[PDB]
Amino acid sequence: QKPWWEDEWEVPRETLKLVERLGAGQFGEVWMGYYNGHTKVAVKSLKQGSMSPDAFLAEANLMKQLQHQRLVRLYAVVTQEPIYIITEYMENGSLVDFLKTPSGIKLTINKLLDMAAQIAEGMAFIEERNYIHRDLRAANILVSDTLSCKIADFGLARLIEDNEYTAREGAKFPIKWTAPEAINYGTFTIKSDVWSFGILLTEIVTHGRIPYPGMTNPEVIQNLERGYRMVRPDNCPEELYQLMRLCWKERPEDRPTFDYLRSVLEDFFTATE
Ligand SMILES: COc1ccc(Nc2nn3c(NCC4CC4)cc(C)nc3c2C(N)=O)cc1
Repeated sequence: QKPWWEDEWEVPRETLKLVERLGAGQFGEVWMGYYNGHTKVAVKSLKQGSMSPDAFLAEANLMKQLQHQRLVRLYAVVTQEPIYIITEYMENGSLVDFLKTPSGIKLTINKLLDMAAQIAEGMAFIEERNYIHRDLRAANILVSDTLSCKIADFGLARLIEDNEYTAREGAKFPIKWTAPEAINYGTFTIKSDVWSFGILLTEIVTHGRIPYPGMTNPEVIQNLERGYRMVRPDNCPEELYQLMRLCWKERPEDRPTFDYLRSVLEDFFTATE
């Protein structure tokens, strides 16, 4: 990269004021704050010694490569300890939480379909740029004050050289959200994200409910291997459920592109008003 003294993303720590802590965890904190007095930003800070700082900053570096309306935008970095990654502030927080607030509860199927399409749109850009996300799920979609959605959390996002990223055989991923090939072989492609997109669609129509209701991970694995897919969620339009099924096709290459998912969901949207 460019060194910190020539990096257009580096800002002096003084330009930032941390105002409200939104979360804390093993590897640091997330705050709402302001850049230069007036500009609302989210600030993620690294707990010294909790993890490699090269590992922490690799998220920012990848976000320098993936700039788009539909993706949470890198705002800046402070590369001295404690290391900050500063990003586009999203006023309604994560999709999984928002769908449960009183504003979320009152959204029509029309608006949920609209949101689903905005997410596919952001994933179509990622697809086109030869990236994969690997952590696609309602928890990693953020919602703006105008009820628009953006992809977030690029900690696991990877650029593909040859269609395929292969994780280490020590690597664990969430069972309900991760395509079978990635769980079984550690192999991820944009088609693994497509599968995750299908699961994410269930979280949208159930207002944030956990996938595969009443099932353990071993039950989900066993069911999938029989050829079953997730039971029809309550109140899921059958069109949307069949779209989910496409994302969950056995062979990765039979699963649709994100551009197709996008166009299909816009049609579903324009036809529900
Ligand atoms: C009710 O408390 C809250 C909680 C969260 C928010 N919004 C936000 N939550 N959040 C994060 N938390 C984790 C979430 C799962 C991804 C991480 C980052 C990098 N930005 C944000 C915002 C953001 N960009 O604004 C707002 C109010």
